[PDB]
Amino acid sequence: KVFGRCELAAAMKRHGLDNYRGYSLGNWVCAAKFESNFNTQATNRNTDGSTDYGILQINSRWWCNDGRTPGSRNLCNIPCSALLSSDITASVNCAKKIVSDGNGMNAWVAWRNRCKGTDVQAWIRGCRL
Ligand SMILES: [Cl-]
Ligand code: NA
Repeated sequence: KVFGRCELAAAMKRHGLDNYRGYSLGNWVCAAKFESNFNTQATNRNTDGSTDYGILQINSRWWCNDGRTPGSRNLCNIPCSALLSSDITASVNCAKKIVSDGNGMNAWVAWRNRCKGTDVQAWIRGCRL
């Protein structure tokens, strides 16, 4: 599913992302835009053999099981395919675990390079929230 910007904002807000660990809604929408272009079905393979999955591009090295990342962990306790669903619940739940792990949203490379220190509120502007 390819989300609308406001549609996703509303979805994330409902799932308890707004201000989660201090990160305003705009940060999550920004991260999603640049990680996956709001596409739940986005996948990207990394040099190390791991794969990133879904709207927030969560990585199979630590967070989910895809059966093909030797010596990886499954800290979210889910198959990586569950991160590709039209229902963002699994991705949200897992992102909450990642952002609580000490490094905040810095775990998302696109957030750090393209959202951090920017006017992220702009990503939810005009939305009925
Ligand atoms: Cl933080
Ligand atoms: Na894994």
